[PDB]
Amino acid sequence: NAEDVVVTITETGYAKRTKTDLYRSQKAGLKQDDIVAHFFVCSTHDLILFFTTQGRVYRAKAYDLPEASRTARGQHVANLLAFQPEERIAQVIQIRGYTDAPYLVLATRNGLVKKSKLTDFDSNRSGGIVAVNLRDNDELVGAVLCSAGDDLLLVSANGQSIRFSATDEALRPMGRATSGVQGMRFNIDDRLLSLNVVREGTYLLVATSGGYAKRTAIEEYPVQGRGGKGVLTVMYDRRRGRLVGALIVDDDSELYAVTSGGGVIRTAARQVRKAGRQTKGVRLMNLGEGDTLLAIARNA
Ligand SMILES: [Ca+2]
Repeated sequence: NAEDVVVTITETGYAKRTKTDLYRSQKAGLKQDDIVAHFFVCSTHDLILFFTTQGRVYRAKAYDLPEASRTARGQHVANLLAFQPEERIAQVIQIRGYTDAPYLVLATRNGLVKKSKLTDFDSNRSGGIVAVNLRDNDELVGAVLCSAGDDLLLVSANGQSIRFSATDEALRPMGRATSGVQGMRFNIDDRLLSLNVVREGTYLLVATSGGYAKRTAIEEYPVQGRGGKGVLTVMYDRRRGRLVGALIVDDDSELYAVTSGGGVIRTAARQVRKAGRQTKGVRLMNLGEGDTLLAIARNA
């Protein structure tokens, strides 16, 4: 019954598993409908944690996802997990068990953060468990596994960034039902775009709605105290637009740039100009004149 599988969840919200041998076996212009938001290799009997925008976490075994192969869509996650109305996926984390890392750290749209012991989430309660108490106009945006020795990076849509060390002193572990503490401070005009764990030798790739992208080595993000305004990670220009993509990449990463007009461009991280934190980005190759960028996705 226990098999190795590839789990795929589309950006459109459909989930399936595929036996790894069949997946490999099943190896045209790219279509937005086929963009995969979450992809990993695991056991049928591993757990998948679905963190929602409303700050809940629903768990499922990988075998709870339907078998379908590479062409078929699978089941929509909101039906499979019985999400509340309007509830959407914010992040998905696959685990072998609740000791995979010491902590889960969550980050909210309005810049709040919280560390909780991962074992606090080991509950068979159905219908979703609260992972963070949100104010009425907040949403959960990020969730990562980490240890007290890690640094975290928060990036906002307007291009602020803050890096701080997730020590016990900086971020005391809190219960699931509690509210977050301030992670980055910004006004109503800004909102958090991404949360990531700092890893040596990687880059933060940012991209604006106007199609301008760059990647900056992670070592150029300065460590600061939690809760500040942070530092800029883009040279802002009215015409170039706000950020649409905040993500960590390495030299070998492959990405999909989702454009206006229903388009998708294959963009390797090696095509994206390595530059400084506040150096202007470079227009993505194969972006048509007048076309804009909606998102940056990963390619397996
Ligand atoms: Ca294309």
